[PDB]
Amino acid sequence: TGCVLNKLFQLPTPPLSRHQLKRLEEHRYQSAGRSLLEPLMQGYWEWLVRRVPSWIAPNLITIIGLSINICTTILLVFYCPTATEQAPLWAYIACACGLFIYQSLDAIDGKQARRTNSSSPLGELFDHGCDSLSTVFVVLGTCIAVQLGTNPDWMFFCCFAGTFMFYCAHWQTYVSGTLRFGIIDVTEVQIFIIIMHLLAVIGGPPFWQSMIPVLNIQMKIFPALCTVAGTIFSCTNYFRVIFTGGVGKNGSTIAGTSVLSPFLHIGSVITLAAMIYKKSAVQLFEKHPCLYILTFGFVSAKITNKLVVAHMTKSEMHLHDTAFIGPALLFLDQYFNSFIDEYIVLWIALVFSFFDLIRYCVSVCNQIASHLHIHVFRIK
Amino acid sequence: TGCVLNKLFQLPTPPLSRHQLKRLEEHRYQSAGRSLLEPLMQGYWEWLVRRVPSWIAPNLITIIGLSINICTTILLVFYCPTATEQAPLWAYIACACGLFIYQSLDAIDGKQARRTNSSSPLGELFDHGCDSLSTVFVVLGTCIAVQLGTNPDWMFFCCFAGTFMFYCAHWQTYVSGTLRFGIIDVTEVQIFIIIMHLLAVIGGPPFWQSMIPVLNIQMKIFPALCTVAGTIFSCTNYFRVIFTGGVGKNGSTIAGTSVLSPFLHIGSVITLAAMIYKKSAVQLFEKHPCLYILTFGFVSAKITNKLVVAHMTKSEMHLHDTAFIGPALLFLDQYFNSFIDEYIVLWIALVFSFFDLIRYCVSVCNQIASHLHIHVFRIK
Ligand SMILES: CCCCCCCC/C=C/CCCCCCCC(=O)O[C@@H](COC(=O)CCCCCCCCCCCCCCC)COP(=O)([O-])OCC[N+](C)(C)C
Ligand SMILES: CCCCCCCC/C=C/CCCCCCCC(=O)O[C@@H](COC(=O)CCCCCCCCCCCCCCC)COP(=O)([O-])OCC[N+](C)(C)C
Ligand SMILES: [Mg+2]
Ligand SMILES: [Mg+2]
Ligand SMILES: [Mg+2]
Ligand SMILES: [Mg+2]
Repeated sequence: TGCVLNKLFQLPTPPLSRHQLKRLEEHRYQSAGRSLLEPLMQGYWEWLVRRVPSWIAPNLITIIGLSINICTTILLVFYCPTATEQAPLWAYIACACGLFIYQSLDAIDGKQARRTNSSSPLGELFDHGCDSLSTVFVVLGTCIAVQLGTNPDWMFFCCFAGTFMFYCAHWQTYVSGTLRFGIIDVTEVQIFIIIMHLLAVIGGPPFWQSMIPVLNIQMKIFPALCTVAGTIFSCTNYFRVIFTGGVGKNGSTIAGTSVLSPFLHIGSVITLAAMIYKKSAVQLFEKHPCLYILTFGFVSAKITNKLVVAHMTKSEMHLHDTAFIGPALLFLDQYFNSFIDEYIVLWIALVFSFFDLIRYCVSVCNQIASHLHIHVFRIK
Repeated sequence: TGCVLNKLFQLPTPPLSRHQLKRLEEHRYQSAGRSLLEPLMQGYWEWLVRRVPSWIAPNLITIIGLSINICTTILLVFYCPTATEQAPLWAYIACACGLFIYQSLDAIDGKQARRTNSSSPLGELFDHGCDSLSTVFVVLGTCIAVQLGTNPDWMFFCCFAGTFMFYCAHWQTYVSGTLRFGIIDVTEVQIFIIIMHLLAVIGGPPFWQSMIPVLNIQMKIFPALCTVAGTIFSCTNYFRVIFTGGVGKNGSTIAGTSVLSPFLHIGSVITLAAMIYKKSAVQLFEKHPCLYILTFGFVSAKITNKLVVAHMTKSEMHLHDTAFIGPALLFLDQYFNSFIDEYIVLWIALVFSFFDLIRYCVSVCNQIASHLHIHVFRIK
């Protein structure tokens, strides 16, 4: 049983060459910046990390957070598959508490890693790889909490904008070699989403459906407008650095590739999602938005994880990836006038994309661990 | 002017690494077999090659043949763009004479190369690369000569079957390391096509439209049926060797890749052509068959040329290639309910695919020539 499962979760050929592997050992973490709310939260996270026993490995801490976040959001998706129903109030509380636990466990893992001298490139790759999956669930859970499914175009834009900003942060890191935090960053966004779930508990759908008298727009559209405002601010900071901050030869990226090369990958993901949405004869996204977001979210998360790998290995990005097979199944089916029900194809695309993501992640983590002679979830 | 044109016909990165280049020098031509009509034709070709002066380089001989073949077929396409009209009789004669000149010039180039001690890997790569382009024009010219445009499904099958058999011959060479000639091969097929053009001169459309009394099928369908019969025979010889003749480790190909890997490339070409045909709302192939065959013919010829390169460099085949961009343009347009007229897109796809083919061929030939310090069309 263990032999068949192990063969299932690794690709037949190793994804990284030995030369990238050697170059990965030379990586040194560099960040430059400070968010607005981080210094107040620093005292809590410094207190919290001291209470954690020294035998818990970093990669085990992050995955506990993600599992809590996944389970609470999947339960919420189970209650509200079209994002139009009202869930029991405790489900939003569970997501609110789950995200708070996630944020607290995430922010202490690198501090714990330093305290126990277990900082390693596996931990850094695993963290950003875990953050990439969690972000998909955060934007989906938020959209359910605000019932954004009644306005699919706003739901489509906001969910894919959030994944694109998170991708752009790693794109900025791929260009400049340094993770740069803005004035409004992950800390403020996550805290705002936690507070938003409690107003959804207190006021429900009637509160969210009320009209803002001065603008004659529904208040429910305001977080989506906040997402627009956030997108301009976040893109402006990243793109200034994208055009001026290339550390490679002749101002290229650190890998020596064109500064526009990551755009093609995330652009293809967003474009495929937009074509399949606007061409669907059965209005697949409007009837099944959570299932749709999860399908393309796993595709987007993997493409982000390849960018993290491309950063960590100082390698080019190949546009051709198996992650696009799932969207292509949806794409080919809709091309033949939906000969199979797109809902069935979407489930097929979901299951494939999930397993393909898991197969990649397990194979990369095991390969790095075998090279460094460390265990992923246990400190020696 | 020369600098801008030179930048246009080469890719920014060299298509072959130095290690493939070194391995290319170790290649030694091996063939095993004899066609039925070749020994009678051998005396003519041995006589003909002795009349050629020793200063004409091999690669210059092949390209003169191809240019004659291209010009006569393109003129025929110009007179009969839907393959339903009747051309002047001299145009079929010109194609008949042009193909006869082609065959005679092709068959003597390697004999001339041996006589002048100018045999080189550039010549072998250029030859099969030239044969791959010529075959597309031969099947198209044949279909015009027999007016197969009145039965598009037969026209589609026969043209793509011929390209697939030619691909399969190189696939067989990629598997077994040796070019193997059948009892019915290129010599018999080309001579049969030459004779067929003269009956089209003598009898015209009324002859070709006459019914075969015993079968109650039109006689015009018989060459297409001959193409079916030829396909079974040719595939049977190639596929027996494909399953038993792998010289690589554990019976794999000589490059160590799966024996099914070339199938995906030619399969994708044939499948894309079939999807675009059956989905076209304007019946693009039925109104414009020659333009359609030329578009996908250049795509197919390039994919064949990559297989020759993959053979000559002992390398794997990458499925991702720029050759598919042109078909994808047709494919994306038809997906959006033909927002642009597919005929305009087909011209765009033709021009792109032609230039992309020419760019690849010029870049590969110049790269090999620079490494071997030889000139492509001149003997020192
Ligand atoms: C709700 C209000 C709307 C807009 C408000 C303004 C938003 C625009 C502003 C933001 C600009 C900054 C870019 C965004 C974050 C990327 C930063 C990054 O590198 O990732 C981080 C991970 O990320 C996570 O922790 C997971 C993401 C959680 C929420 C999802 C973010 C998408 C935005 C959702 C919004 C739309 C959803 C709403 C639905 C309609 C880096 O992780 P780390 O640094 O290794 O972690 C430990 C270190 N730490 C302590 C420093 C963290
Ligand atoms: C018309 C009757 C229908 C069917 C009849 C039976 C067909 C089935 C049987 C054939 C089985 C054999 C496979 C086919 C040939 C591949 C061999 C190869 O390696 O390529 C050769 C090149 O090829 C050329 O010279 C160009 C091709 C010319 C005609 C196109 C062939 C496609 C079939 C069109 C038919 C459909 C079109 C009709 C439209 C309806 C190798 O070149 P070479 O060896 O380096 O050249 C010099 C050496 N030489 C002297 C040895 C040559
Ligand atoms: Mg963290
Ligand atoms: Mg993190
Ligand atoms: Mg020849
Ligand atoms: Mg030849």
